[PDB]
Amino acid sequence: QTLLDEPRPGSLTIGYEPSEEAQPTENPPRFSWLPDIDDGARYVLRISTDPGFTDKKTLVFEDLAWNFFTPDEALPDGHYHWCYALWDQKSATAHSNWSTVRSFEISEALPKTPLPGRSARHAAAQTSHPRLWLNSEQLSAFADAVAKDPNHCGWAEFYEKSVEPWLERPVMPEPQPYPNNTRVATLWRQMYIDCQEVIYAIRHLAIAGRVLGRDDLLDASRKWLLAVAAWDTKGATSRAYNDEAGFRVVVALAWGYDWLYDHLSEDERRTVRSVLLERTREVADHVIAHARIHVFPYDSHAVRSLSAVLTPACIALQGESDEAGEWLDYTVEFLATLYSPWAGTDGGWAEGPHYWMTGMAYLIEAANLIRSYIGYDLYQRPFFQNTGRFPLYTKAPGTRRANFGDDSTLGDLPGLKLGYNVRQFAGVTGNGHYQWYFDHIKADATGTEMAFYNYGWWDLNFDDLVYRHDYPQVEAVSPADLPALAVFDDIGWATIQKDMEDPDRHLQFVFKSSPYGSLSASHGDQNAFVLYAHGEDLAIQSGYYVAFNSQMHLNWRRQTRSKNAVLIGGKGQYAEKDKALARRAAGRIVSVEEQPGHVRIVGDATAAYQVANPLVQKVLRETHFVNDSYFVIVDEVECSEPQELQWLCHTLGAPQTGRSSFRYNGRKAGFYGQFVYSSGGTPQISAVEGFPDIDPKEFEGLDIHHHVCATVPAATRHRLVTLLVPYSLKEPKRIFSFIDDQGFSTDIYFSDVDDERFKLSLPKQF
Ligand SMILES: O=C(O)C1=C[C@H](O)[C@H](O)[C@H](O[C@H]2[C@H](O)[C@H](O)[C@H](O[C@H]3[C@H](O)[C@H](O)[C@H](O)O[C@H]3C(=O)O)O[C@H]2C(=O)O)O1
Repeated sequence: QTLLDEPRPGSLTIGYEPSEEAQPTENPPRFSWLPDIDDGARYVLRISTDPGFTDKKTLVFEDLAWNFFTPDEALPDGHYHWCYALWDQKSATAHSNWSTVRSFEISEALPKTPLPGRSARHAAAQTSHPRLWLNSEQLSAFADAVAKDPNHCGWAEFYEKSVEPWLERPVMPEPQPYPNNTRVATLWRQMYIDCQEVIYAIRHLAIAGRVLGRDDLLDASRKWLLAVAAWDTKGATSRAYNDEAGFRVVVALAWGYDWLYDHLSEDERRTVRSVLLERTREVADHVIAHARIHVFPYDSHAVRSLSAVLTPACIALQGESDEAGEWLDYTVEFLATLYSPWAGTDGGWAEGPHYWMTGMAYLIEAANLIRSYIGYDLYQRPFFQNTGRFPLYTKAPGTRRANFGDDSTLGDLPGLKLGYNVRQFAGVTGNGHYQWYFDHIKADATGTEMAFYNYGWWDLNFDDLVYRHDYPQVEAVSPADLPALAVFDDIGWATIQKDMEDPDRHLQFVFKSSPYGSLSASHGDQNAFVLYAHGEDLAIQSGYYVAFNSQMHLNWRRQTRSKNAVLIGGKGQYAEKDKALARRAAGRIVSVEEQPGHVRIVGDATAAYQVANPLVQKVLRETHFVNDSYFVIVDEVECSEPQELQWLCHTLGAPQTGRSSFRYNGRKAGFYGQFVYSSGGTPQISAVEGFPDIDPKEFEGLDIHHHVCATVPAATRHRLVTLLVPYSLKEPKRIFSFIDDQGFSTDIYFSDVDDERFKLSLPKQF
């Protein structure tokens, strides 16, 4: 009987769940632990209300292939205890000391979301092709329906634009390797787009052929499928060379193989399955064995490739490989148990909404396919119940620069897929605000389908068909009753929405101080804010996407100097490629407090600044939303030494600067900021043009943004207070302030022209 290794968790590993430190949000709980030393090992899990773990009251789960698990039945309410051990398969017995006992509590309030076991899952799975989206009877049923009404679920609209143009198009030549094997943005993007079109051709032609009973469309689909199965698996389009191209090729193969299964000949099936299996193997290895996301979960493309690649492929391949059976099980068990590391059940997505767009787009697909293949519904999990509200409060219709993180679209109106995603969650939740969002996004963004981040990723005519065939037709509800404030505690994101339905009065505000630091898609932007008020973008996310690994990306957008945030001694929060440091350079939402006409968020970004500057000791920002009109921002910095303080805000146009203020006027809206109190002395205020140090070529023929730079002279103690008053340009607003400093605390009294007052009571220590 061996000793069990119970390693101490790390910042970039999974944790031990559930515990007193992390109560379960689902019934039955999601169980994860860090693996034993013996990389080839199987586990046994004990659960009991009895702290002594007696037979009568212990549930036992044996032969657990993985170091994470979800039981197939919910638990009765009460106080629980659990522990795990090594399990010897042949001897059918535990063969190591049991783990530390951890405790958790079950209540009736917790969603009941069991995961059907492998036996169940395998037995409910169909064995005949097709399997993806529709099965054999569903196809026949649907085909009869199309014969009766050619516009069923919008079929002919799909046919007209997503099927027909493929008939007159030459089969996509196999993409070439990059000149010198040096990844170039242009060639990398084009290459994955090339492969995306191949998904479209194969998948749409095949579906059409079989829905319409048309041998000529299957032949067109086959011609594409075979040309592709013939591409070099170790060539350019490998996971290794360009995983974006790679992912896509697999998907196409999966669909062609699944829907042309009967149309292919003996060889053609074997030629295809052969090429499909090997390509899927590259991904499956990378995800399970290489990155090992059940240990190191913070891998963007790996996590994503679960739904985007593994799900369609493993379903295609079932019964034709025991590896695929294993891979599917991992994929389903992961999505049910550990998905997603970028989120908690609050619905927020740490990578930002834009990554939420892609991450969900694919999950939806996998969620759907899974539902359709084996009946299991991931949508019942709290996170998916709630996640629809994330783009609602962060990518609200009309907003261009009012959120955070890497954004391919930065500057455009919110992307179509955000709408389309939300509608899916509408369909699942019955929430009409979601259906409102879809409508308005879809409308504001028509004619946009052909942009690289849309065409290169999804076909909306297809996503539309899938939805309309599978889901109810939810009604829109005016977002007027939507609560102003939504806090996303699991990621450290606070948002405010006002009058979302009114383009003159619509306000979007988000403040972010995140325990994810500048890891993956996040930037060095803890204690940062963005402000879209009165129907315009005022305090913006600055710069352009340009390309991943551009200078604009790495030395501007990733950096604090591009945020609405402070600099300390001219230094910002760590935003380089080392992810341990990145995750260490974090902040958090200390507290949120709400009462009529006064919201207050407090963020601690102390760690974030410390990583690059050991002199920093305390970094607090308070943000006040006063009487649904204006903002008071409090910055409190303590160092071990005099350190200069720098306050930044970013705008599209040039800002005008006062002795202790600044003013920006956009096209229909403007705002001003006044530094009313600064314990470190009066700040010198500069307006900076452009993007210093950023290669002028990367934004050539684009509009240069501006930013203000309020600089307080060196001090070991900073207490800065900034009044922010946004306004409709038609109706400019002014707040008056008064300082009652003398005393234990420094008091500041604000009021408007109708003498409605606000009291800021600020202690002198923090
Ligand atoms: O560049 C695009 O055309 C693009 C379109 C999509 O809208 C999406 O925003 C896409 O984002 C991906 C990006 O191109 C890179 O692949 C990047 O990959 C990184 C990865 O996600 C992770 O952060 C880690 O640091 O590795 C990176 C890498 O060098 O590959 O992000 C992609 C993503 O996962 O969204 O950009």
